[PDB]
Amino acid sequence: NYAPTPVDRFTFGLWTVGWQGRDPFGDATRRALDPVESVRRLAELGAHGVTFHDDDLIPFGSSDSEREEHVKRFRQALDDTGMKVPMATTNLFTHPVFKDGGFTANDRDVRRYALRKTIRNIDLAVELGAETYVAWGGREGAESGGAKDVRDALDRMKEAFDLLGEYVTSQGYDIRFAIEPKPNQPRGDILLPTVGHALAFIERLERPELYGVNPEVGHEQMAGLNFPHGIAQALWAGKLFHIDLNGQNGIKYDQDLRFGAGDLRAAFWLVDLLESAGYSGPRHFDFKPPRTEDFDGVWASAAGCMRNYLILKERAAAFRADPEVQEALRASRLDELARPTAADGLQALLDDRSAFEEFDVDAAAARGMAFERLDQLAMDHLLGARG
Amino acid sequence: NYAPTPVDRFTFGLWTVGWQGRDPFGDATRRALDPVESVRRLAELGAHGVTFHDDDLIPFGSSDSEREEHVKRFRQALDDTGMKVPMATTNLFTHPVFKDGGFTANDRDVRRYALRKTIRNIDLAVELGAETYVAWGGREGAESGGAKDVRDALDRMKEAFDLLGEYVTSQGYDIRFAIEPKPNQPRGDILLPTVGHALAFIERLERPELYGVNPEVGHEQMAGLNFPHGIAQALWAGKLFHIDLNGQNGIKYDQDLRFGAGDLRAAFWLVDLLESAGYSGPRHFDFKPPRTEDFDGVWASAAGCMRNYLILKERAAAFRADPEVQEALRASRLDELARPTAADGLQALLDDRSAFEEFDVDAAAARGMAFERLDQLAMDHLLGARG
Amino acid sequence: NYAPTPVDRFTFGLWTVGWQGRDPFGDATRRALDPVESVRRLAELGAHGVTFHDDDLIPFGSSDSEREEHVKRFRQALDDTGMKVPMATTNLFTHPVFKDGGFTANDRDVRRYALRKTIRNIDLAVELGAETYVAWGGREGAESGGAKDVRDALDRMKEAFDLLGEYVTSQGYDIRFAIEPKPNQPRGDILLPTVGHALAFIERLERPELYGVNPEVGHEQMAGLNFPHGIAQALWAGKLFHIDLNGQNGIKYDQDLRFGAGDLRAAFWLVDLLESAGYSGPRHFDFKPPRTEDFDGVWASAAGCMRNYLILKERAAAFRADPEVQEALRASRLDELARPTAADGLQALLDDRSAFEEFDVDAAAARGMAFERLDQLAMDHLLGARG
Amino acid sequence: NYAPTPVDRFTFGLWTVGWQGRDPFGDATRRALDPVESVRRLAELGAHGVTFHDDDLIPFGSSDSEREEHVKRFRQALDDTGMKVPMATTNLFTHPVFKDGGFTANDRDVRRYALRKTIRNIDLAVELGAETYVAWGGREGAESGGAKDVRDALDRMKEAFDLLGEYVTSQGYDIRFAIEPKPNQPRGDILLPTVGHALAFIERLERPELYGVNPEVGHEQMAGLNFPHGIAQALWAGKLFHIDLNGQNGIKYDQDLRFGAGDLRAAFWLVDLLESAGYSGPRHFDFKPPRTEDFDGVWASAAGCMRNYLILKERAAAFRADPEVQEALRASRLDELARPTAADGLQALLDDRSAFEEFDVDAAAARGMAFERLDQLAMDHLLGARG
Ligand SMILES: [Mg+2]
Ligand SMILES: [Mg+2]
Ligand SMILES: [Mg+2]
Ligand SMILES: [Mg+2]
Ligand SMILES: [Mn+2]
Ligand SMILES: [Mn+2]
Ligand SMILES: [Mn+2]
Ligand SMILES: [Mn+2]
Ligand SMILES: [Mn+2]
Ligand SMILES: [Mn+2]
Ligand SMILES: [Mn+2]
Ligand SMILES: [Mn+2]
Ligand code: NA
Ligand code: NA
Ligand code: NA
Ligand code: NA
Ligand code: NA
Ligand code: NA
Ligand code: NA
Ligand code: NA
Repeated sequence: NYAPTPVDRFTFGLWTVGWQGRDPFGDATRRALDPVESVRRLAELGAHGVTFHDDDLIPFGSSDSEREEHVKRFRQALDDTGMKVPMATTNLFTHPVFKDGGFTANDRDVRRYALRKTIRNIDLAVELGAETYVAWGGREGAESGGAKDVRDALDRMKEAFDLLGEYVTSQGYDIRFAIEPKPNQPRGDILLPTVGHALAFIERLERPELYGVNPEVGHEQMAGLNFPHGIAQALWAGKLFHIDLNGQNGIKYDQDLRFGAGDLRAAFWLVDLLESAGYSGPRHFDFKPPRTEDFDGVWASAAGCMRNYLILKERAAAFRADPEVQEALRASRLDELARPTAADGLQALLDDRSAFEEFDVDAAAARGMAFERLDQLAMDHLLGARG
Repeated sequence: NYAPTPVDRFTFGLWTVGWQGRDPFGDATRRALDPVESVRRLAELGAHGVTFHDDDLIPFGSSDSEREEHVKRFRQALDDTGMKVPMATTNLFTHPVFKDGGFTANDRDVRRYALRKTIRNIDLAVELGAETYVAWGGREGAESGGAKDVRDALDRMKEAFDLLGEYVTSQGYDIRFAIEPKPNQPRGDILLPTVGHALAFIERLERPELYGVNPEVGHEQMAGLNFPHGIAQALWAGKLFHIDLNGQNGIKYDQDLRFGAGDLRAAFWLVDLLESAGYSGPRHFDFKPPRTEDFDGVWASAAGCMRNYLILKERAAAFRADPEVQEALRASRLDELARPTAADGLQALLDDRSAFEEFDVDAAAARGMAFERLDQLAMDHLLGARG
Repeated sequence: NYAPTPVDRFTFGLWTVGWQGRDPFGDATRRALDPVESVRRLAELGAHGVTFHDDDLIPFGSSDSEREEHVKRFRQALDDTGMKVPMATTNLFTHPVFKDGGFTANDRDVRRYALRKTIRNIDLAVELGAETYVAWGGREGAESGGAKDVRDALDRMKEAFDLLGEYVTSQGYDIRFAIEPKPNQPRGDILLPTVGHALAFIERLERPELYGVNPEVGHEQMAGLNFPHGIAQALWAGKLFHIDLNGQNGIKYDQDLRFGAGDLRAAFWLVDLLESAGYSGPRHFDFKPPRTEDFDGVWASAAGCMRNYLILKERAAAFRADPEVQEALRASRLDELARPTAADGLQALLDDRSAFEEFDVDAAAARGMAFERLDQLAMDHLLGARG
Repeated sequence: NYAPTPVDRFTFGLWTVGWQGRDPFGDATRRALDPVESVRRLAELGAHGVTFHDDDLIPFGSSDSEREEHVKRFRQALDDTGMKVPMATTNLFTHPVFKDGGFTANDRDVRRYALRKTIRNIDLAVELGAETYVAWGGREGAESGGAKDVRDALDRMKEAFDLLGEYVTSQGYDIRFAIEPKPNQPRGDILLPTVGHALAFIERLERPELYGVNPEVGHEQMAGLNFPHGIAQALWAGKLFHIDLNGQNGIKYDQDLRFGAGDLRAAFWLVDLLESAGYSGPRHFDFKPPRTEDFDGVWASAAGCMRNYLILKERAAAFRADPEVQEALRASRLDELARPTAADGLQALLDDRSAFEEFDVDAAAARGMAFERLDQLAMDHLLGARG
């Protein structure tokens, strides 16, 4: 039961199942995986595709001949399995040169290098068929207040993204960018810390249509925010170009638990929203099998990501299709929420005594919302305990 | 020392010093204050002005004659003291009718009433000379996932703000709106939970120039965010129309401590930013003297808000003016951060071997940022411990 | 399905279903309930009993004749329904006199009054058959560092609890005390902020056997802690005298959501632990139907507390009884965790080359824990998705 | 000004200034330091001593001859500088063998090895003159609920600490143990997550007098707790055997900022408490110079730890010595808090009409606490802004 299919579009970063287990306090617990191995094993589990940072696929500093051979082997694995590459990204965070940032490093020479490193990988992403190019600016930020003038850093961040937009336009590429917010870690505070901040920033770019967000479940939860609500705002803005699925237990370091772990009810409401809205992008997992696990546990954890999505999809669909739930939604006036407040227009509203002088505030206030019964129907559906 | 002056533009809500001390677990500890008393006492402390919700100035449900008398007495107090009213707002949160929201209540009749209540108070705000009209949507949100379709709620929130913009335009008013984010409390999650989300929303309004943000120190800190960074993004966007100053100890219920309490170093960096950027708006305190205090403690707490701002202003100015700090800022390349990455343009960057093939990444990575010495100069300046 | 029974021992505070909906920003949305009404309605839902603060049952300041009549009516309702009263507590937080504390108020006269108020209610609790007397010191703490010397406050807190222990011993009562930790709210920081701090404090009382903890799900989660882990430590110490069940979404104000809401997987692991350990005390709900609800929603929310406990009990029992789970627990070495490390004794351990010189650390490190497969079996059992 | 002296007893872990800068997302930015270098540089800054994990001083897996040479070189550096070694600890977290724990690993063979590794290093600590042996169980815990039975793990943790106590007793050593709590990171939840939980656990050991706590500023703040309050409880219990000083910005990953950074006012109240209580132990810094820094920044950051302690010591002493503050403390009844509630005894309290029938609750409730004026005097003293 709960078998992944190609139409599910489940994807995984090479760096997810390939995470060797090094953490702030501990050495690696697993050997490095050849990307070819990961492609073949993920395909066997029913995944649709993989994603990569440049330096996951091509060791940093590789010669041109080494780069060609790494890509050739990877493409053979994709061809052997039918796996796709819908998204790629740049590693602008691991190498010491990026310790104060890539696009917003105080040193101008580093900013220029970061752009050139990204541009090289955009070309490769396009060659591999990627539709989306993610940017997670994990080193953009500060540990102290004097170190980073945020207005100047935002100017540099806009300049960088504008140059990348000019680049893809000039090459006729169809790829689009997706900015991944995170509030902190590894910097004390990261620039563009939430979906909202990233959405706002995009509106000030020269070609805003080329940019959207890549929100990650656990990152919004590191600020204690409601991830489904943030996804709703991104969908409302037309900017949900990609998504990173995982689990997180609240306000901690970025745990990258398998999807469904962490906040299970938020996972339910997320799946309900994505499916109801008809989100058509990859269901991408940015997760880490815990370092306690051997490779059998790696593949079990990856399989669990997909399984949990599919269970939640079933339960959310059953919730929405249940005539008792539909009745409860009407009892709670969800239908009214979807109607305009004043399609009659401002003057009619100003002239409407039923909206002021003749509005019975105490009668209105007496009406219960019936939200608790609705939420218990949702719980019963999630748990398969209807009756 | 540290005496407030009119040019400081310190303002206070009537509901701040007037808070009677009722909390989720406790009854009021102080009697209600007449707004006239608060105006006169705040003026004696050196405040510039006050702000109000409709229902702070005019008891809810007042007749027209009662409304006139309350406003007349208030205006006499303002005239007697020289106090100004730069901002006003609507209470769309206390009355039970607003239990599921004002502008985004599921019930359409409530949404219409909320708009009419706001419009009536915009007229009064203009009559009192207010330049800014704040909206804190404290009841907009949910405790459960099925209760609120966030895309529909954002449609209703946009409709409401668009109608208000049409209203002020039609009346020829110069007032502008400032949306106040908060992540949670009193709703389990509040819509537009951070500065970023509010900035993004504004960009989708029909007349975006009429709307900005009113960020509150403690509200961003309830999501664990860096308040100075968020203010920098608002300034970068041209949207810092007003600000609420207070203190908060991290991720808790909204404490509304006096300004300078809570995160003292964030208060320092905030003042540094506001002064450096030339922010010209009110320095408004949205705070609550703790319920442990009698009225002498109320006025001490209000005086402390202003005193702490002025101490921090002095220390931040001394930091920025110190030639040793200026040298440290250059050592940390803050000057380079402010220079364009690639004013030479995209093609020149692509052709520049110094940005890629000839970039010595290991030499760059070896350069220290010297951020710790800079931050210790900042600490020494804050504490008055230079030497 | 999932029908409560008397052996379930589900109990509710009068103040839970009786919460009128006043919050930091909003007036009451529901009328006050007569305790008699609550007893009868809860009995109809299958509850076992209720609990009370003194001032929930007897209005503060009541005369002796008024007190007798309130108790008489309540006892008739208990007799009419078969409902029990297993626990009672004192309100040492609502009245303004307690603004700086009860037992740890700086004012000595207030500390003495708090003790006398508690002692009067202990007598009533015993008359009603209560086995446990809870103390939640919600006003014990501070908003500022100079206001409360914590060593002195702990001396006063110990003195108070020691006097109460002397009192019950002198009267021959069998009741025992349960201290309820909370980290903050309504004070900026509350003394004894977690289960651990309360357990440690108890060990320093004169008669430690008379005192245990009353942990509350949401309170430990307000510090981001693992509630099942804290309950395990309380059980390990022999100190889980009572428990408060509810839901919470992380690090926020105390939400008091119905049990099962908030962190659903933590609710699952809690029920698993309580049932596995054979906890025999009340399953008490300290929750608040949201103020959006009318009385039908109040009773739906209360019913949901019990329903969710019973669903989780079923799923946890099925998890533990599943031979595949039992095999997975052995694969993960949970059996070894339960065996002594060195029952052979210290000298044998020191002499055992297999523990040092001949321990193959790399072979040990290569063994996977298989925790992810175990956790996915747990997820499948919780969701009723085995297959 | 603010020059460290030997009587200040400032100490640093080898792993602090020696941190190479590897984080969850980034490679090392600094070369490894020879411990001899660190001893000499710290001595030049005015430090009193260093501390070490076994594997900081002796590379893991060293032969006996290699171990002797590493210790000999280290001791020469200590002799050359006058530096002391007051504390040592075991690394039971870096090596992959410890991925599920040391003392509470599910695998019994790992638990036995962890004990033998610790015992070997206790012998070395004693040879170097250490008075305290710290244990930070960073791998004790879980990412999932089924992986770790916490009651069984606490049994194993008690068994381990009891064996270590038997060991030191049998060898006649004067060293004592200090358990270092942390709530999470690197495990999803860590056992003994706070000062309170560790204090409670110690009370159940066979020889409780041999064990205390080593609280760390940032670790308690990762649960949003008040670090000065927790230190007060440890002092009240007689269990503050050692302390780790650093800075933290709230509920995040463990930042290990220099002391004084992070929550500056909590640092002030901590120093006030340690000095007022006469804490006589090391002022030990467990911090990490940010990876942005070169070695000059490492030493600047270490110097800043000591400087900030000394500034705060001066300001706290001036606060306590100021006759205006002493008057404010009396106005706030801090003197009464330190007096017994009922030295007259229980029967006298029960017979005292002034404690109940004749207690004027409304007159008591009207008295203000004057805490805001007291706290503003504290702020003025911290900032050197008295006047
Ligand atoms: Mg619709
Ligand atoms: Mg500039
Ligand atoms: Mg057992
Ligand atoms: Mg004393
Ligand atoms: Mn992540
Ligand atoms: Mn991601
Ligand atoms: Mn606030
Ligand atoms: Mn505000
Ligand atoms: Mn609670
Ligand atoms: Mn409770
Ligand atoms: Mn730490
Ligand atoms: Mn430490
Ligand atoms: Na700039
Ligand atoms: Na979209
Ligand atoms: Na709509
Ligand atoms: Na602006
Ligand atoms: Na005392
Ligand atoms: Na127990
Ligand atoms: Na055991
Ligand atoms: Na001590």
